[PDB]
Amino acid sequence: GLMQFTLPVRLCKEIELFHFDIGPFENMWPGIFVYMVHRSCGTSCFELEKLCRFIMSVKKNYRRVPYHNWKHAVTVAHCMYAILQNNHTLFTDLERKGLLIACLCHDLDHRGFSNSYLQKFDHPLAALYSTSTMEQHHFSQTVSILQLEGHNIFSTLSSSEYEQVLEIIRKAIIATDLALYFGNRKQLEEMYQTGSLNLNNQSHRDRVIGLMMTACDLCSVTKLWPVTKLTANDIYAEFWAEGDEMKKLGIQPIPMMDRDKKDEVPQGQLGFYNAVAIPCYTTLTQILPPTEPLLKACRDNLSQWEKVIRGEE
Ligand SMILES: COc1ncc(C2CC2)nc1C(=O)N[C@@H]1CCN(c2ccc(Cl)cn2)C1
Ligand SMILES: [Mg+2]
Ligand SMILES: [Zn+2]
Repeated sequence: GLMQFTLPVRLCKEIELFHFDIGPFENMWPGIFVYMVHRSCGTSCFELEKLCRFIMSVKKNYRRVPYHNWKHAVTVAHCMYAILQNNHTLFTDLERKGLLIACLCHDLDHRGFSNSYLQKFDHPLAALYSTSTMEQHHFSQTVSILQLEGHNIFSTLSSSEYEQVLEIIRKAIIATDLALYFGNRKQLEEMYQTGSLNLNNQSHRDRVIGLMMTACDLCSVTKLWPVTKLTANDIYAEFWAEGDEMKKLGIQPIPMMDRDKKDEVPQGQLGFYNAVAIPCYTTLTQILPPTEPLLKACRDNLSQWEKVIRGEE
């Protein structure tokens, strides 16, 4: 009960900032996550014995892939922590509980392949889940791990709070499917501008949490340039492997995924920043003004990519 996690002074200060990097020491990531839960939620939210056992079963079920790995889980959970701490009073006790867990679990058992490649490969998961294939699998994996003996971090909730938290986690994980992002943001855009956005409306909250999940998921584009630049390599390592596997199925991959077309990457990042990232953090900033630092960092990085193209790096 009186066992807190503390961090060294540099991490203790930097962890509160949106652009924090969790560092290369894997063995510190669980403590960083429990630190964030204790400050976001309270030292009482979860039995520590059960949280630690849940955290380590989730780590085990992330694979050794270049990008969709344990480091991504904890990175995405940290961005959600930053959003929740910068927007104290807007979120319920259950929402803070659910969303940090949703983020840590959102890519459970990712193999590094898009939903597209699963469908062209004709993977069993594509027969089981026609849309949001991997995301339905990740939520499935979350429930499986919650049901292991000794792993049920929600055991002390009432029946109905338990059903509320699992519903929050399911919608939050489905929202990380970028194919659903475009429509979600366009609706949140219309609703903010026509003045109809209402946070007491559950279906509006659902949409707003969805956009938070997209924002945390893409948070690589909101770090300091040297972190953003080095993560891009990990992101492209998966893309190119997927492109390689498309060629094995006899399908020319889109140039983004073709490792012969590396020249085209800086322009690929422009496209992605303008079409996805900038609009995402814009709408988020309009709805939750204290998340502006994400939009500012994202614009800073757009400009760094513009510099790469102009040959200035
Ligand atoms: C060039 O792509 C990227 N570069 C950097 C990062 C960093 C945030 C990690 N992420 C991506 C990305 O998620 N691209 C994905 C591939 C292209 N994008 C897309 C567009 C429409 C639909 Cl329906 C699906 N996918 C998303
Ligand atoms: Mg995902
Ligand atoms: Zn992710």
